[PDB]
Amino acid sequence: GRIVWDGSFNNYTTPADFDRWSWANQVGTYQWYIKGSGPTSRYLNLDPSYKNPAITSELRGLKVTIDTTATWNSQMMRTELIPQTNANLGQGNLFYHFSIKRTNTNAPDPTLEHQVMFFESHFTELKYGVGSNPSNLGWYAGGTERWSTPFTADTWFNFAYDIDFTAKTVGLWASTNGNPLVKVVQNVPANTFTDSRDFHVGVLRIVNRNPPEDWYVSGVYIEEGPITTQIGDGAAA
Repeated sequence: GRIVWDGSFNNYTTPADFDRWSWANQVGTYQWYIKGSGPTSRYLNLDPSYKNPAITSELRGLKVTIDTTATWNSQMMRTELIPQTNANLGQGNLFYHFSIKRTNTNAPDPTLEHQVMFFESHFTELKYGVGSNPSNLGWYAGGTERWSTPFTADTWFNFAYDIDFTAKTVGLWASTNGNPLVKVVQNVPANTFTDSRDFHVGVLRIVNRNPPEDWYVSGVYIEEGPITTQIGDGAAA
């Protein structure tokens, strides 16, 4: 359905593009303040190879990097953007889309806990490096893992959070690469409150140390229903 907020990176061509935003000048589509003291290019980079190639409407993807200097409100490793919008991202039934992957370079550490693509309250999020299968990418809702999959290098993992803000439930749509989203977890109860500036597009890791981690993110947006299941122009399916 209609796109409520568009996290396309098409207008974000270099790291400095994220620096245009400030609390006094809330331009563009992303808030950029949850970060270390380093230059933005230490944490956020943009490139055509950083996207899910099946997402044909996008020129590039985002490499999110955490290192030992990525420290904002604590020693935890954090590199996170937040949607910038005047819209209500927390009423009705909305679908929070994104695609994520890792490579073999600066591979996330499966021995350490990560929270990724999370709301402030963690009512839904992805984690890595935790639980029974720490090398799995798990999706959580209401504090409980509902789904997980081996976090295979170079595989593009497509997701949508199917959030019913009225009934206060969240389900999960998922697929890989160019395949269309299928609903893999039916909606489960959670405290779905969002203030519409508290969804964290990025990565938190609790334990701080070298070496760095790269996560890749593309095709980020939030739409009304009915869900768009097709990835890109559908050609890679």
